[PDB]
Amino acid sequence: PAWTTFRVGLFCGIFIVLNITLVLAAVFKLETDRSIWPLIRIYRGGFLLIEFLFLLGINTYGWRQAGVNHVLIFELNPRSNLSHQHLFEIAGFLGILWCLSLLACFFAPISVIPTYVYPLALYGFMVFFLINPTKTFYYKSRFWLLKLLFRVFTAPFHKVGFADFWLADQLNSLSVILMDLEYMICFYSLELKWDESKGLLPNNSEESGICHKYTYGVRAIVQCIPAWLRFIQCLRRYRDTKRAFPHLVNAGKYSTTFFMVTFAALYSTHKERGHSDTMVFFYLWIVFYIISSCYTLIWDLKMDWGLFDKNAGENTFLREEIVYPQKAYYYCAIIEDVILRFAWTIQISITSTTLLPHSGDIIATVFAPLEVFRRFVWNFFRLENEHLN
Amino acid sequence: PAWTTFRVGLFCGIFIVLNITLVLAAVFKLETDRSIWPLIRIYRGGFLLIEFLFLLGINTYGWRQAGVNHVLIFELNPRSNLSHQHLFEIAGFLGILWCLSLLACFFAPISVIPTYVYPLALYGFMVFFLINPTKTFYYKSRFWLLKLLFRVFTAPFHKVGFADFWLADQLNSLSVILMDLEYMICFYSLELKWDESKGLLPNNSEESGICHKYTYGVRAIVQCIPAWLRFIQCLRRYRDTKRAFPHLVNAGKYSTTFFMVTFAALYSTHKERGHSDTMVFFYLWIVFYIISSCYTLIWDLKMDWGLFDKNAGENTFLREEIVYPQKAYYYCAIIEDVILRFAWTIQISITSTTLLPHSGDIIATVFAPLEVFRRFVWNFFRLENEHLN
Repeated sequence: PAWTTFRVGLFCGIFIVLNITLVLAAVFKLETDRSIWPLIRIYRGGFLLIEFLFLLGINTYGWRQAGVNHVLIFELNPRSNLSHQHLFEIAGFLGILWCLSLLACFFAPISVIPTYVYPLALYGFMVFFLINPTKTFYYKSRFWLLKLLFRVFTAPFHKVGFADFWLADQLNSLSVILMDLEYMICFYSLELKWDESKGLLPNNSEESGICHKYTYGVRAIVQCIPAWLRFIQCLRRYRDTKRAFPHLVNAGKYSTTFFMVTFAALYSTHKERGHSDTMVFFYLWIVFYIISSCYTLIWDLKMDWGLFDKNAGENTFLREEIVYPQKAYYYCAIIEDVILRFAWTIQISITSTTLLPHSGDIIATVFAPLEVFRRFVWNFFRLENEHLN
Repeated sequence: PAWTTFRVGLFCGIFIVLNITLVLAAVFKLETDRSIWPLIRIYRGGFLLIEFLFLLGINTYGWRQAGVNHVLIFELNPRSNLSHQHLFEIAGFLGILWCLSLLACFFAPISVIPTYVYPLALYGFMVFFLINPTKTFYYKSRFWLLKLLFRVFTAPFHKVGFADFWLADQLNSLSVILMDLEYMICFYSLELKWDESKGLLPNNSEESGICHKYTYGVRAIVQCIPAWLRFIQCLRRYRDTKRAFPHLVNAGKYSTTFFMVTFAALYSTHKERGHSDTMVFFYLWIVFYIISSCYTLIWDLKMDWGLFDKNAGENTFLREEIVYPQKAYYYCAIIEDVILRFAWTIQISITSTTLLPHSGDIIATVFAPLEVFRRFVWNFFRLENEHLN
């Protein structure tokens, strides 16, 4: 309707000006010697979610105006569905909270409320928005999201539909949200002593932010818990359907991530700690890593997209399939996937094992909004196939 | 359409955040000893226009959803008219320029561009938006506005329709725009010497901002030029129609303003300058002023609104007329007109003759966005009558 589109504009406009204010405050009110990297590592876990939901608004727009008819296969109410403006304005509104909380971290108010609470105000109000019991703030759709999350986070005993699989593949590109929540727990165990001045943005002494209980231990577990839940979900689909080719090949592309991060974590804890003879010892686990990324890339480009098949494919479109529901321009980007799958797998190796600590908050902070854009491309070119198949 | 409503939201959101930034910069980046009053007296002539156009968006909304059918009597194309969102987003966009220019006056950029140009950038880009020759930025409607302004500012030889009269009555509440343009000419003749530091916001020495050529002279002419053009326009309607009661009574309510400001200006220049014996000498010209304001108020409440007539009026609505097109709530406010007509006439006496120089930039700056709201109420309760009569 007109009010929802007006709220889309209102939240996008407030988001644009507060983003410009964020850039201007980061440039002309830069910190003297305090580390900005804990602030980036906490607020990245909100920025990626908001960018995911804004790109999901573009995703629902693309499915709406291409004959995808996503309400048939998501198992939704076709009379009362969620249009793309509703996702746009939810993404905008959460962006307003994110920008206001980060401006509160920059421009600190009076000394009664220190600067550390504002990230908890951000994430707590996002959760309180999510589990609002009976209010009108998306009662129908968000409780479907909560039941979906309950069925996804408990992978056994629940038969997977499509929306279960779809959002379990959405956690595959939003693993950094769980990483940043775990880092927020680690940082607030590090700096619960308030001093009433700076909870966030500590001094140039990092106070051992890389040291914790079970170094490269449970951090890899919080890393791999989306890949693990999607692996067990695909195994439950194997227990139900008992069809080999769409399942065990699909289970392999997350078992590869489960192996790769674990082997890179043992590399990371056997490089700094213990015998540092691993110059050729884990050189095989970068060729295995290359195979484990090309495996997911070929799976991403051949069967969930169906994107080039010489078996009953149209001759003049080697790029695309036999029949395509997207229009002629905005082509089926194999390039934006062949680069950003590599970017995602470099990043997922970097921001968990901390191979490069000097670049662990720049490479990850650049490549994670690019891997969200890769997942944005994935949504178009997977639901051009699920409607067809 | 959806894109225009999205732009309404976008411009309203950017306007809201830049307004909050304006308040925060005026509070926490307050001037030490520099006078803020030239800055207020220049930017009030943009703020009143933008508030007028935003309230005109609410006006077209009110005429659209009450059966007014304003396209019949404005002599417009009913297939291609201007909806209320278009006025909302034009008002929003000009608000974006106004807030950006005033933030440029607060947060000054580098020394190549001084702070004085930004008001000329504001008003020059507003004019360049207005007289855009062939671009798509409202080609159809704004050239109708330009031909309307050419027919209004040249009152003889042009037969008045309704839109001519309507916008000539819109200059009756936007006289402060002409005052602030004249003050901008006076201030830039005062401070054309740049010094590359502060064109706007001079030091506590005002450098004789009340002294000019023909003190209380041509300033009263620029004051009374909307009332004068509406007076001659009503006289041309008397030359055409030759009907006495809707015309000479209508001519009287602007001849009263033409007399009142002139007599108050001679009071102002015979109080500070010359013999200051006018303690009872012009005391009759505040009772005459009271009669000259009640004359316009009774004209505003009896015949252009028709708002209470015991001759063939409905019995249970003493507040309203026999048949009313607005719905039951949001009543026909005689109170918001009986107060704000007085507020407008206090203000129009203050900001031209400068009776109270210490309150000449606070009383005027408060009461002029209230007189624009009075004109906003006038638009509803005049076009509830012109459709009926």
